[PDB]
Amino acid sequence: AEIPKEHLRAQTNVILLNVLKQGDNYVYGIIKQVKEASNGEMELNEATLYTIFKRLEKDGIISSYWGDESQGGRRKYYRLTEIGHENXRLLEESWSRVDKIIENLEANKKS
Amino acid sequence: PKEHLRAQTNVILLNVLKQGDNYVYGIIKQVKEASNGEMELNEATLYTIFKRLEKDGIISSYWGDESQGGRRKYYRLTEIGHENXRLLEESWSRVDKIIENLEANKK
Repeated sequence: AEIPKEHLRAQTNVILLNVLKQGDNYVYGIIKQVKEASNGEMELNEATLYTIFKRLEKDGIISSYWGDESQGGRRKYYRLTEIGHENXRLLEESWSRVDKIIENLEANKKS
Repeated sequence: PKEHLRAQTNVILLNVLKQGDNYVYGIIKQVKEASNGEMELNEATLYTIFKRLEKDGIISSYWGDESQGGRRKYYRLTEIGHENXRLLEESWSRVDKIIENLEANKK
């Protein structure tokens, strides 16, 4: 009927960590880049991001800082911590094993 | 993260039932065999998860043949379940596409 929240949550978390793995980033840019990378199909919800980033920041996975004010407004940047980088590696390793397990489930059914 | 563990377990379980109807120990056995012994799912945990999935219409259950003595509860992926699996594939495929384009556009 619908995508379970645990998958939605995991998908958004995977997207965000890949974005911040590429570089420090801010909410407007993250939303725009993901929108562009999804050919318009994924417009992340701004309130949700502010929500996730405060959690991720309390768990030490990201840190934040203000950009320069030369142009009037300032961006709030987010940075992947060394903890966050280890977390990205753990996700990559574990999903990779899960994909192989599923591949092996099909192969073992061929029997 | 728990949501990833949770999602990972969920997709494994749905894939097992996509391969065929199965019972809790048979699923555990198959996952252990498919992971070279590395993933040994907890029998009480699955039992819990399957009761949730069943109340939510994603799987249904029925009793197996008792010719070898005891009673085994089998589970089947419902039509809702097959559609949920199709939605997971679609949405994760988009995530994979997004990530590939994020690197490609960076260059």
